[PDB]
Amino acid sequence: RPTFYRQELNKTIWEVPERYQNLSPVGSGAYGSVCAAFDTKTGHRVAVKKLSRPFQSIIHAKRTYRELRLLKHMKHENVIGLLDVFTPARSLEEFNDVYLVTHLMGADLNNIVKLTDDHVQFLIYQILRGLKYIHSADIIHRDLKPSNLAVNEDCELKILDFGLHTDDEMTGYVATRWYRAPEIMLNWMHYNQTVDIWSVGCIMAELLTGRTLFPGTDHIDQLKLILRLVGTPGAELLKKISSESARNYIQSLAQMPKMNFANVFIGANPLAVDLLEKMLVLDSDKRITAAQALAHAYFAQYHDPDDEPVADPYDQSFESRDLLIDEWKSLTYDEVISFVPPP
Ligand SMILES: N#CCC(=O)N1CCC(Cc2ccccc2)CC1
Ligand SMILES: [Cl-]
Ligand SMILES: [Cl-]
Ligand SMILES: [Cl-]
Ligand SMILES: [Cl-]
Ligand SMILES: [Cl-]
Repeated sequence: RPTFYRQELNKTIWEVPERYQNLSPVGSGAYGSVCAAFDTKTGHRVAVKKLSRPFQSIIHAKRTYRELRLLKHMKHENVIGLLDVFTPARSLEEFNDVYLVTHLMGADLNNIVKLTDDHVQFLIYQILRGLKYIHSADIIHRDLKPSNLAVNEDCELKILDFGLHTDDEMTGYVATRWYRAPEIMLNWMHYNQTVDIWSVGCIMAELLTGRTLFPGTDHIDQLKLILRLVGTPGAELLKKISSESARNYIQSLAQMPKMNFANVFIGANPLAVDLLEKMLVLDSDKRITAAQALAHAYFAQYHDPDDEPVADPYDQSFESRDLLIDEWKSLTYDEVISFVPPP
């Protein structure tokens, strides 16, 4: 057990191992209770997150367990990883607080982009390499957007802030909805991992143009912008929409054909236009997969099929389990004390 020390940072007690020095808050509350520190063991600048109210409800205790399980699994260059997890508690009986540690990441895709074709090739390659890994473990991100992509001075990228979202959060003229696949925005059907590829298309279009692709003022305005570009649905997709009311609403709209993407993305690399056509497909069954997109000619400069790794299998059977607060808290304690740090 390391030696812990205490200090108060912006109205908050922090009790952390001596290896972590120079704790200074970051985000102005945007990231939660998150400090920058220097890690004397590894020499890395790190981010330390102190969870708020981790066991306050069944919902909150399960969410804490879910976050720790996902962060302990993800071991990939293009995905957030866990450098450490700790508690000052010496037993289950006195366990209350959880702290998570990762690489300090001060800039997101907006900070760098709010870009040449080469920059777009490399940034989208890295998102797709990370997603091939995530999808191979049957994990769905569900919230890819520029603020959830960390980028450094060498244009190296990591995916963070996995979907673990409020009705009010998704209402009106908001970036929280602009990157969402239509089938999840309007609850058309059971969604799967293809929702993430729609988001990658939206991000790639905005890196090429400098403009949000579907900046809707509300859910309905946003669906009109999407159908103007990709076309109204055919009979085959309408059959897959499980809500009769959602089906009836779509059939009230005047039919529109798919637009010519070379006349929308004027001057772009033809290979970029072709890849956008394969991502931004309304029927999720017909979208290009991450593994297929890595092999597209647009990424010929970067693609190496011997350096695009898959994940170990990920058991999420807990998601269907009904437990008490103290059962979720005990499972979380076991995962803190069993953590093994990376080499
Ligand atoms: N500067 C700044 C921001 C910053 O460094 N990042 C964004 C906030 C997350 C918070 C976090 C910490 C540990 C485990 C999961 C998530 C990570 C780091
Ligand atoms: Cl220490
Ligand atoms: Cl990381
Ligand atoms: Cl504690
Ligand atoms: Cl964003
Ligand atoms: Cl597992």
